[PDB]
Amino acid sequence: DRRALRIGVNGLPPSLEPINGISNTGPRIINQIFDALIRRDYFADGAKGNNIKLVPALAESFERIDDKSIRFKLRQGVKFHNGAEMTAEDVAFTFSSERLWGDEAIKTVPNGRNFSPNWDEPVVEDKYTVVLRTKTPSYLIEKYLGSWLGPIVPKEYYKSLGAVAFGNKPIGTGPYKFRELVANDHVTLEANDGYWGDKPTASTITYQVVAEPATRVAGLISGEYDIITTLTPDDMALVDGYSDLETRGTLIENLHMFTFNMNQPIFQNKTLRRALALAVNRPLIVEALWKNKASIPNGFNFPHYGATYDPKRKPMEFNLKEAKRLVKESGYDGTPITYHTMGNYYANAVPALMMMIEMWKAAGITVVPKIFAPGTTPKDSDILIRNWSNGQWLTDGLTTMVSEFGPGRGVQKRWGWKAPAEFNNLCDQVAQLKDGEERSAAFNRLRDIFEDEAPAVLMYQPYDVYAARKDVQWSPVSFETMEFRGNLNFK
Ligand SMILES: O=P(O)(O[C@@H]1[C@@H](O)[C@H](O)[C@@H](CO)O[C@H]1O)O[C@@H]1[C@@H](O)[C@H](O)[C@@H](CO)O[C@@H]1O
Ligand code: NA
Ligand code: NA
Repeated sequence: DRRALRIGVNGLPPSLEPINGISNTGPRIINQIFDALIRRDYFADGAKGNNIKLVPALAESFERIDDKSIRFKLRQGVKFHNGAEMTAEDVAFTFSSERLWGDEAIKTVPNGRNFSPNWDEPVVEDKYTVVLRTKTPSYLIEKYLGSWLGPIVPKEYYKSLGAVAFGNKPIGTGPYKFRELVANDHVTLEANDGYWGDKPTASTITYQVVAEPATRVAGLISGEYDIITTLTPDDMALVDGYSDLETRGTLIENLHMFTFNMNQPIFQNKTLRRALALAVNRPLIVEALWKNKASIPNGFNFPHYGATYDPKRKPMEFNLKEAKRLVKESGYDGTPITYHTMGNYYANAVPALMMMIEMWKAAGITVVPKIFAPGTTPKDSDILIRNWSNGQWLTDGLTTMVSEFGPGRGVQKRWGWKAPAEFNNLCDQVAQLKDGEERSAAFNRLRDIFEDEAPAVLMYQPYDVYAARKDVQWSPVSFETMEFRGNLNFK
């Protein structure tokens, strides 16, 4: 009797294992299959889906012991989708050296250590009591455990499969259970009638890949999808022209960017990276494609960071003439530089690129698009410029300047950014320092090096736009996920 929900999506994640699926496409699926110890109550106090309040979820109760540990008292009688009782053994395994942050774990869960704080091994005190802690002071543990790092996995089942096989047949405690997946096509979930919280309101949820937004909007209009993702503010005119459809959007805690393969000779030094950055007139892109709804950050700095947000920081300058000078100095010889984009996987990716191509022409640089189809992974050696995004997944400046751009992490190790020694020393400091002036001072210097080095160019915080049938009552949240608990009803 419950209605079946059909969501037209931009893509599917590479895995449904909670960490390996961290992407713009994963959380919207992963958040239904799993629960964390702590959950973000996005709509608390009438908030329009952007409240940061963290509430009990698989942890019935929790108390901070000191500056580096929290005791969690677990909800009793919670079952995983395979009938198994969720216990402290499962929570300890989820945040253990074996599964997440140990040397052997990061070979199969590659960002398990990169994204984690300085964990120490969890302590199981009893069946429903577990202490989670860091070796060094950290007032961010609650924030990590309520983020996309937090989903609790079943110990026996996950171990008997391994992270990647688990990622294709996930088992969690969440309100929807995995039914099936067809690679690069769809994922279907079904109501978990054993759920401990709000009873699921959809019989099934199907995430159907419709890579082209043009076809996705047409599918919504023709009655094929109840909700569609990854639209732009300019899609309002077509969608809202229909009385039974509407767009629903919000500013999300994500950053659209372009970055470089710094192993490539032309981008080994900061000179052309900075030239590409200074040639971009971001207010003009935000006015032309985002209806002035996207936000331009003032450095690698967001109000979401709270105590480590710097409101007085000046934004990076649009400086066409200086970009011209930097191009000439760099030795650039007019060779075409490619910019790889998987179509409009990122909302406004292709129109923003075309506007930046004209801005780059004005600076004396030839950039050409290299639009690749879904399921056609280009090799790193073929990449010069590429687009990317970073979810700003903690209310703290550590994510993602440190979690992505820090020492030993992907931008330096895979994409070859030669960060100054000073940057890597300060990344290590902000992880071990408690909230304060020294931590803020270190983030100020890290942001100055980041702006000077330009390993990536921050475009804007997107205004994420969805569209839906007016009979589907659901509000977007300020993050790259979809929340349906207490937020999905039909009629
Ligand atoms: O959707 P994305 O912008 O990037 C995804 C990537 O995560 C995924 O593995 C890949 C193949 O499926 O497709 C995209 O490049 O996700 C980023 C993620 O890469 C990053 O780790 C995270 C935190 O910075 O932010 C996401 O927004
Ligand atoms: Na060249
Ligand atoms: Na949402």
